[PDB]
Amino acid sequence: FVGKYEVELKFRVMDLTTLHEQLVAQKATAFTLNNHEKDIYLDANGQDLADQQISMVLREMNPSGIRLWIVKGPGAERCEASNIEDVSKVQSMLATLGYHPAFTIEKQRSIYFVGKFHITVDHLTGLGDFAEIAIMTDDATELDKLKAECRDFANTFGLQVDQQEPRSYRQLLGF
Amino acid sequence: SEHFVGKYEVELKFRVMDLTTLHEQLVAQKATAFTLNNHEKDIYLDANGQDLADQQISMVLREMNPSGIRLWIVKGPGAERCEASNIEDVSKVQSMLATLGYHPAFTIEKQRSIYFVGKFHITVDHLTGLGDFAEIAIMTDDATELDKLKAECRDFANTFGLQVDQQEPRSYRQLLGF
Repeated sequence: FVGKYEVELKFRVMDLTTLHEQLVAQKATAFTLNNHEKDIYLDANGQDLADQQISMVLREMNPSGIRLWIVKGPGAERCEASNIEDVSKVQSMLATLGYHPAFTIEKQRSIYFVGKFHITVDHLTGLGDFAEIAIMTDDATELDKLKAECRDFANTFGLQVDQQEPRSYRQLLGF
Repeated sequence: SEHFVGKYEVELKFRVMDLTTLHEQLVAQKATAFTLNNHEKDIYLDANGQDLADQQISMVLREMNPSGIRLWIVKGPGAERCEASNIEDVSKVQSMLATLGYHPAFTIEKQRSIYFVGKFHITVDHLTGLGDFAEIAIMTDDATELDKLKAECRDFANTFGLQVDQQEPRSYRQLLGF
């Protein structure tokens, strides 16, 4: 986290033993490990933000205790977040503005770093094991170049186009 | 600097032209000077033709210097409703709010001092056009005790020499015409 823009590639994980072998070998640093994460998705009037390709999430990470208010979009390559003190409080603030819980997504999540690359290891119940590879930038001009780098890095990680999942978590759940 | 908050804020505002009793009372009760003489910049955000204002809602990004207090505030609808959150990065939250449709509508600047006597927040304000004001407020998570907390505020105000004579119930935005 530090960058308005990002490219991300998301992948199904068939084998977590080999993933964790790449993480040791790449000398990734562990940010957070096996957190329970709860994402409250919020929207006005059924679908006001959904319709502009924006998602707004109130996210809590347990046991790390990270609390984030996140605006994703418009589209796939835009995302900004703020660290918040109190999820219940920001929720009520946004409710006053007319944003109400649309649905929730829960997951288990670990976050690793390899230089500028974030590796996120996800497990959802209704779906399975995922990895997400992402780089962020504040430079709008570099975004197109980050696409090639993110692809090259993922391949290095043994996570190739054949195992790619281009559907978001909210799409995979019909939300 | 972090400020600790609530859901409702019961508040009485007064125009003041000397602060003798108020100063004497702060000293006598050994008031906590939370921060004194801060420059405070309030960026009021709104959508479209003033959609928030049209709901009796104000939404503010507040910075205070030198304390470095940074707050995201939703005021209303109306009267006693007020919720606030410490934020780390004003430009970030401003950028996120813009993606939602909220954009700066106007700014209000003030000099502000903040004191605590127990649950009472004492605020002393100077605004360029308007003059000097003092507010006594209490916050609460209890909607049912509002009028009782009004009487408590009134009693306190009077002990501080702030008389009903001087009361200014209009908000700063209302006094400026914004």
